[PDB]
This record gives sequence, C-alpha cells and structure tokens, in this order.
Amino acid sequence: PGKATGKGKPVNNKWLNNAGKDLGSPVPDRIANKLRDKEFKSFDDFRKKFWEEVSKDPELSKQFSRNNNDRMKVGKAPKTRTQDVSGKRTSFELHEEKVYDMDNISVVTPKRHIDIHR
DNA sequence: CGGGATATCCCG
DNA sequence: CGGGATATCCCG
Ligand SMILES: [Zn+2]
Repeated sequence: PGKATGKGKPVNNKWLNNAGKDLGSPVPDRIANKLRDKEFKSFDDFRKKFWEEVSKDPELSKQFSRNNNDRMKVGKAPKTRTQDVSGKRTSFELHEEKVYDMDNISVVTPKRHIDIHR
C-alpha cells in the first residue's frame, strides 16, 4: 500500500520505441499528473491504473494498435513487438530502480527487462 | 534456493 | 468504480 508521486519526463509519439534500450521509457508526465497522490492497495493496482491512463491519453493511445488499446482499457499491458518478447512474457513490463515513485518506474520490454536484472 | 514480473479468477 | 487470492513467467 502507498500513494503514487513523482511526475516527470515529457513524452512524444515514439514513447516506447526504445523501451528495449537502457532503462526503458519513463512514466509520461501527463499520466503521472493523473496518478499523483492517488491511493493504491498493491503495485498490481497501480500497474492496472497506469495502463488505463495510457488508454485515455490521446497522444499516447495512438501509438498503439486497436488490440493494445483494448488491453489497456481493462488494465492489461500492451503486447510488445514479437522481437522484444521473452518466452511467455510478451507484454511491456514496469521496472523499479533499487514502490509508487513514478520517477523510479519505467516501462521496458520483457527481453530488455531480463538483461537489466542480470 | 529468492527475486522481480504479468494475468486471471471471481466476489452470496 | 476494486482488489484479495491465486497461478504462473523467467532468470543461474
Ligand atoms: Zn525491473
């Protein structure tokens, strides 16, 4: 349990184009402002709220296919391009930098997330 | 032999 | 409009 805070880094129309590099993409600032100070019971809820926010933000929603926006409307993470999957983890994941500190959270591809941790 | 993740199941 | 309980991913 905890409240989200942070809010940072502006985003463009190639938001997740590089999710597979380095630390990935950051929490869009537009999204962070929508989630800041909100109350979440588990990180899973946050993740569920986060993806819903991405589906209601027009500038971001258009960077995804019809299928992916449907996923995000109900809180599921959008699928990554096939080249970025890792076994059965096939959707963008949220990485933490070592829990609702949105400036410490970033979006990365399964494949890239694996390497970062090892 | 533990740590970091997403997703579904289902609410009398 | 939620979220607890539970399943299952993938790492050496
Ligand atoms: Zn991570």
